[PDB]
Amino acid sequence: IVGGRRARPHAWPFMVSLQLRGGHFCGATLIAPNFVMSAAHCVANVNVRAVRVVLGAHNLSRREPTRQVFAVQRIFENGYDPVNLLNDIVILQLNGSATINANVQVAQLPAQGRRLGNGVQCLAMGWGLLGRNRGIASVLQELNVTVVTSLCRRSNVCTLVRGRQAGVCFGDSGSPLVCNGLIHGIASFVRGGCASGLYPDAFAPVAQFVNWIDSIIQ
Ligand SMILES: *[C@@H]1O[C@H](CO[C@@H]2O[C@@H](C)[C@@H](O)[C@@H](O)[C@@H]2O)[C@@H](O[C@@H]2O[C@H](CO)[C@@H](O)[C@H](O)[C@H]2NC(C)=O)[C@H](O)[C@H]1NC(C)=O
Repeated sequence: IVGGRRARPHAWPFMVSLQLRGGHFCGATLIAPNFVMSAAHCVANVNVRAVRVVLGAHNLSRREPTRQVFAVQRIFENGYDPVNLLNDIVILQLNGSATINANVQVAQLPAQGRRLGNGVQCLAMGWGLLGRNRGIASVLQELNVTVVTSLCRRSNVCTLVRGRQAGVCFGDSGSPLVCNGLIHGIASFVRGGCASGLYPDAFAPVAQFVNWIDSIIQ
């Protein structure tokens, strides 16, 4: 997240950090006790058994007894196309079920086919780079964004921060876009580099996949 702010500790208890070699590299969302939802490009070419799924985190730079750490046991995709970044969504089956407490909870999702209009106020978040060569974020970041259709495909939900250069950046892939309490997006791609002020950020449109998601998780 470039141009955002620290989230309050555990303000988004569904927020998930995907990790390799002990380092964060993608976000995800908890959609059931034993399932997380991320971008398909995040796990396309990784050792799935080497990934660790970290729930309940806030400062990746510390030790937090609030964390619950899981492995991945099975992958579910839905026609992902890496050339054009279509259907950029995956479901991760965990090696167990999380404990729902203050700092770990299941997110709410929209109805199948729901499509957001221009100007809807949303919130992006993640542990990705802060921009300006400040490096990767330590504490979870959040950013106020607006839904836009200009320079966006109908196969995405895109967002933009009007008037300044801010947006998602490297490491935010897979993170949720929250609009009115529901998860409508999964971070998929930027254009013109991060925080360009020229192109909106593009999210996989969760609403288009809710029937498929249910069929995985009940
Ligand atoms: C679910 O997975 C977690 C993650 O640990 C990794 O994946 C496991 C399959 C196993 O290979 C671990 O050793 C891997 O590091 C498991 O958490 C680990 O559990 C062991 C034994 O209790 C413990 O010594 C490690 O410190 C734990 N690692 C972390 C990062 O917490 C967990 O036990 C698995 N649960 C089930 C039911 O399989």
